[PDB]
Amino acid sequence: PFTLPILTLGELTNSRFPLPIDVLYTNPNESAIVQCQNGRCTLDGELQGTTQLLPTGICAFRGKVTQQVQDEHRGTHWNMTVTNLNGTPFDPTEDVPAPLGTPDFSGQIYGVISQRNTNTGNLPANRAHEAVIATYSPKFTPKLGNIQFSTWETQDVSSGQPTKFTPVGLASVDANSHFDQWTLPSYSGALTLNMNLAPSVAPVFPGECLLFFRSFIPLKGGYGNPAIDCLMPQEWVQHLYQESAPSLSDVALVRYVNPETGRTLFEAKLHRNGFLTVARNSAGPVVAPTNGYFRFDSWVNQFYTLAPM
Amino acid sequence: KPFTLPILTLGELTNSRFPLPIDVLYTNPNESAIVQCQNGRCTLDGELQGTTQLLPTGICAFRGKVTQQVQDEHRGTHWNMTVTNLNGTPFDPTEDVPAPLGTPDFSGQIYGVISQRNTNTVPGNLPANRAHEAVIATYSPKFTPKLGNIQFSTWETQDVSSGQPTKFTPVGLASVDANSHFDQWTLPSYSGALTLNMNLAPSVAPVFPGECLLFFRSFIPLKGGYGNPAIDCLMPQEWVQHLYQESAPSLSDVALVRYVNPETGRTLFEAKLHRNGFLTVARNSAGPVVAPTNGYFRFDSWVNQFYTLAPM
Ligand SMILES: C[C@H](CCC(=O)NCCS(=O)(=O)O)[C@H]1CC[C@H]2[C@@H]3[C@H](O)C[C@@H]4C[C@H](O)CC[C@]4(C)[C@H]3CC[C@]12C
Ligand SMILES: C[C@H](CCC(=O)NCCS(=O)(=O)O)[C@H]1CC[C@H]2[C@@H]3[C@H](O)C[C@@H]4C[C@H](O)CC[C@]4(C)[C@H]3CC[C@]12C
Repeated sequence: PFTLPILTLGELTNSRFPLPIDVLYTNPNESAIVQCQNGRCTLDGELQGTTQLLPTGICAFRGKVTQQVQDEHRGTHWNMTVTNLNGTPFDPTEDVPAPLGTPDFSGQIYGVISQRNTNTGNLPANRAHEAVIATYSPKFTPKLGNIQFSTWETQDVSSGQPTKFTPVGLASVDANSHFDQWTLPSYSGALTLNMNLAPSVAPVFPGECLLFFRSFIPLKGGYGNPAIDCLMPQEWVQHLYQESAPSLSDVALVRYVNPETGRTLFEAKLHRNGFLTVARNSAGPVVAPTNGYFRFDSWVNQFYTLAPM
Repeated sequence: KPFTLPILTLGELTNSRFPLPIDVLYTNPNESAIVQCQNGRCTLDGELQGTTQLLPTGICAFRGKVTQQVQDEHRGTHWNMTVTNLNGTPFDPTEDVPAPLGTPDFSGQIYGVISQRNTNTVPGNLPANRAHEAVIATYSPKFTPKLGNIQFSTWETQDVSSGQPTKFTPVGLASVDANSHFDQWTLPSYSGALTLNMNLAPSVAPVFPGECLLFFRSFIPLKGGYGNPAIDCLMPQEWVQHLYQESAPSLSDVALVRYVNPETGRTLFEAKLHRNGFLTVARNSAGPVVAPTNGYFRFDSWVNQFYTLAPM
């Protein structure tokens, strides 16, 4: 039978960046097409886009620095090949948009590049430094098997050594930072066409809007309070993958219940492609008690009318 | 409610004691230290223990507020931080826990990023932000998370703000040299040097001749220096999360599990999954387990403590 995990909002993590879920969120007057590639899983357990199971793999990279690269842009820049997260070489011919875990939004992603040398008191040398990956840059070509990152450090990155990127937040969200959580990177480089994408999601029913699991993302500096909205938390991805339960219809009716009072706070539609919609006519957070969680009710047809929240 | 494990390969598992993928299974029979880690602790019927919590983002993380810069005879720039619970609520030191859930459970110089987003906004009515590399020495007398405050240090000498919401994102270790005090089995003194740790998850050990603990091992990054340090957890975070969800009653003290190659259909070895949440194997060898990448543990039966494991 179909189930959802029993996890409160404070027990869920974002599927699009390594962050706890802070709040549920709606934005009906959203202009952009929602087509994120991480946190994408059908209700019958099929992963899509760049989605993989590891919380540690979201917006992470594994590979090897090849060389420093000279550029007209400020900073120190480095090219690294990218493998799959499990160390195997990335096959650019696989039907995926990019290596699984690749960031799915435009921005200056801030984190830590770390290296542990292959050569060896028979111990290998190590180094780690703050770094930024500009996913909108023409040098961001993960589908081709390589990317560029930049550092404040000017010299202390080694060529030919195993390299890991741990994401932490964003470098900036100012006017020149290109942050847009709904603009996909061009995974094959500048002016290229993405392929093998998880489909876009939209509410079709009148008065319905997408319901998001929202996390606020740290900044290296500057002003802003940026957020990342995912369609389903990573634990739901992991759960749906394990269960692979037959979808008895295209829409699951779920209720967001308060365990203290037993009362249903609101109901939503959980769609077969892995997203939620609610009947709500306003934008902003959902101010719900901390212990609330979604409970599966039943399968319904597409023409079911949600009670307004 | 029957007991189950998730079907996940090692490349689909993450460490429960530091935010890292599982790299290899691992034994160290000649281990002399007492094994009593506090993260990644869960009974087979789903009771979280120690400082264990469910969020992979909460492991070795902190939330709170920098109170002030402080002095220290050691070089660097030093900051005092109050710590709350990870969800932002104030930590209640009377709660029957060793420390705020997610607190690191080992001695070392934990390397990460401290980030801040100010409470006050600036009329486009947006708050200011900063982030810097930081190190938390869990062995320091100033590491008192059970008392609701800790100390971290930065290379950065100035750009850390007092009284503002502060987050610590762990990345790895600063050093594992001789003066770095790295020992994954030595607990922090959660309340300081004159106080006993309380509400601990119990120590684990094989109670059977020829058996040793089996760990899920992750290699942990280093800011610099030499070494190949690793963190061994008793069960991956996904097992903690699964056991908690299922809450299946334990029908004996030992669940027999087999590690299975789903391609060759073969059992590579068997292990005891103990009620307190750890594995043992009959292995005289130390070091990694060479097992195919598609393998995973399968629950086979409830047995007792006298079951003799097939040697691996
Ligand atoms: C190379 C990157 C932009 C590339 C680019 O093509 N920009 C223009 C966009 S477009 O091609 O016109 O689409 C820039 C964007 C943000 C930059 C970083 C951030 O500004 C933060 C850092 C600032 C320091 O002065 C230098 C290092 C530091 C870490 C920078 C390195 C270079 C980065 C990573
Ligand atoms: C204050 C910390 C040790 C506290 C301490 O009690 N040490 C002695 C051991 S005990 O008191 O006997 O337990 C030390 C340990 C490691 C140090 C850090 C690391 O060495 C890395 C950094 C090195 C830079 O030169 C300064 C900043 C930098 C980030 C250091 C700041 C101070 C730290 C964090």
